[PDB]
Amino acid sequence: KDKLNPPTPSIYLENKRDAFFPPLHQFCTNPKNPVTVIRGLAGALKLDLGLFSTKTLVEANNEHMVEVRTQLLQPADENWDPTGTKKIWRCESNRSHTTIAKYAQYQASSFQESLREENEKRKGPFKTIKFGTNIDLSDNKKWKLQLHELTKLPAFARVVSAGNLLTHVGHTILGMNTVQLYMKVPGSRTPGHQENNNFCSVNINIGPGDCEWFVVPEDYWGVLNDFCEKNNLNFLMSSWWPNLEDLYEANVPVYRFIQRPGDLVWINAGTVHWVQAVGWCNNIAWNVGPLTACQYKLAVERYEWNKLKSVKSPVPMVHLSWNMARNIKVSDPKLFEMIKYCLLKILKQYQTLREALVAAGKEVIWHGRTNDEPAHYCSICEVEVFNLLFVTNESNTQKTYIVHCHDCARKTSKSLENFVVLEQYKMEDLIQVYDQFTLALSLS
Ligand SMILES: O=C(O)/C=C/C(=O)O
Ligand SMILES: [Mn+2]
Ligand SMILES: [Zn+2]
Repeated sequence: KDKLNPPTPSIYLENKRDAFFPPLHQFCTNPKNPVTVIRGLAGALKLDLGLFSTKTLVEANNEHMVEVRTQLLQPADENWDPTGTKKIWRCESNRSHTTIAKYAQYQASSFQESLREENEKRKGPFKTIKFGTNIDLSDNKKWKLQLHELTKLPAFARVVSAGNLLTHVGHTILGMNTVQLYMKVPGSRTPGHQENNNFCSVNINIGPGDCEWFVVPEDYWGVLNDFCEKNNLNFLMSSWWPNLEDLYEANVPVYRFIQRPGDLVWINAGTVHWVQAVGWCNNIAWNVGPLTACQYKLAVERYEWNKLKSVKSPVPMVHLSWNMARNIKVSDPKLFEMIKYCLLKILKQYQTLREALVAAGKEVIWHGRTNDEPAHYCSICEVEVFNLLFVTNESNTQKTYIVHCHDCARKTSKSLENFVVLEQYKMEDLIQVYDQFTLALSLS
């Protein structure tokens, strides 16, 4: 089917007006567009991509950490087993560390070397390549000029903005409300994945080479999950590179396109994607959470799905929901009904637990909270723990406050005799927030 090769939702910007045009924003966050390619963005805005060139990065922080993925240089859009016998989903992607300076040396000498091969004139076996990924650009002191340049983007695509859910989390979520950098050679692959908790993502290619993108709409993610399971792979945790022939056979539509230097790629919520470098280039990326019913729903879904799969959620959706209710006027009836629903559920579960504890003679200790204090996760199972924290007698005394969830505390200490129950919010206070959370009127 031609419908299994859909056209790419694309927008070409000429100038700043195009970039700040409100219908651009609405196009990207529209659930019907799994991905939007904003062509000419950097030129439209006069973004200095040079601030992110390898030469500049080395000059700025040459000993900065780089996660190295060592991969096979695979042909086109395929992934073969090392023997070259058949196409498989699993990717070879071994991990190590290096520095910007050392990777830069490899990036440059890789290019020089292929120039020489091209002048040598005239199934694998496949060559090995290294991909510099997930470089952490959160530190404003080390990256002042780089991060400042990205404030020139229209508000909806910025790392920080009043309409960004990840800004309302109220604390750093590394790589999500901070910028990540990628340094590449041809064939460098970001394997198949959805974003953390299905949040939208922004990716800008720095150049000078191209990247090639593969995108599958969110509502087909279960088909891919089955493929992973049938091929002995964890959809969330394993490295996999889809066989396009498998997908076509399974009637899954695949968006395919080229991202050129200065092109911004908008990945909508839950959109499945994988990427390979075509030439030598850098990319930068981060997440954004638009205030839409769709984004909140998909984020909640992945949050719950992550519990079943024993995988940590980088976004604390309980902490976030209360912050939204405290601080955001919500005018979309659907989104409002979703948040209200979640808060009511949280509240009921918390009240239920609290009265189990009180009825069993367990003391609830008032503990309160520092402001801008992150959400807490269970030190054992890594589930988010909200409000009632379970801390051992010893950690309490030592004031190290090492957090456990209720189930993990119980599993260790049958009657919780080894724990204290710390409470970060009065119930009256949470009831108030919930009762004052009502639908704001907007005519938009
Ligand atoms: O490899 C990259 O540049 C990006 C991957 C992603 O944004 O998902
Ligand atoms: Mn991604
Ligand atoms: Zn736990």
